[PDB]
Amino acid sequence: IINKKLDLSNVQSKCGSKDNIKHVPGGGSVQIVYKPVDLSKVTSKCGSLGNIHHKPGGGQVEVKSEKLDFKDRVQSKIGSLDNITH
Amino acid sequence: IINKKLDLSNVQSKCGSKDNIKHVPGGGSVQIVYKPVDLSKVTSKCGSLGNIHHKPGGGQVEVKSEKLDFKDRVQSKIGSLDNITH
Amino acid sequence: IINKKLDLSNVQSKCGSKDNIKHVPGGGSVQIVYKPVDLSKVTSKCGSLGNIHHKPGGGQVEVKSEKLDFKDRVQSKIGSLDNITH
Repeated sequence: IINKKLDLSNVQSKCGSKDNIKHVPGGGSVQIVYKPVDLSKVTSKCGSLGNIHHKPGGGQVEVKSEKLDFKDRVQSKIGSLDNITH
Repeated sequence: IINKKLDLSNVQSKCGSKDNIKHVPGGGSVQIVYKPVDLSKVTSKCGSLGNIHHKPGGGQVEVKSEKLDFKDRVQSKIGSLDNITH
Repeated sequence: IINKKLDLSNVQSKCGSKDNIKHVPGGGSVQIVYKPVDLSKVTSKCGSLGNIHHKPGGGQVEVKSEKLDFKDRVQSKIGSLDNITH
């Protein structure tokens, strides 16, 4: 037996997975979970008088509330969330 | 037996999966989960007086509320969410 | 048996996973979890009078509240969240 390898790889495995995300407001509330999973391989080669511009966009999340009024009671009653049992 | 490999690969496996995402507001509420799974391989080669511009767009999420009024009670009563049992 | 390898790899495994994220406000509240999982390999080679600009965008999260009024009681009553039992 001869076993020979060159492992020049890039791996993401089970990344960013099985997140349990809950937002349970009375009111007037923001939850942002920003969770991209990105694998980038970039091999720019630039000779002579060339130019390479490598400027791929990122994620933008904008939430704007200009006016927001609650004129009576904001009320949450929670007995539980998300039960598990075995 | 001779086993020979060159592994020059890029892999994402089980990434960004099985997320449990819940939004249960009374009112006037934003949940953003920004979760792209992106694999990019880019091999720009630029000789002489060439130009390469590599500017693919990113994700944009915009939420705008200009005016929002609740003139009476905003009320959530939750006994549970999302039960599991074995 | 001959076993020979070159391991020149990049690995992320089980990273950023199984987060349990809860936001349970009465009102007027922001939760941001900024949790990208990023693997970047960059091999820029620049000869002669070339230029390489490598400027990929990052994540931007902006939350703006310009005006926000609660004119009566903001009230949360929680018996529990997220029970587990064995």
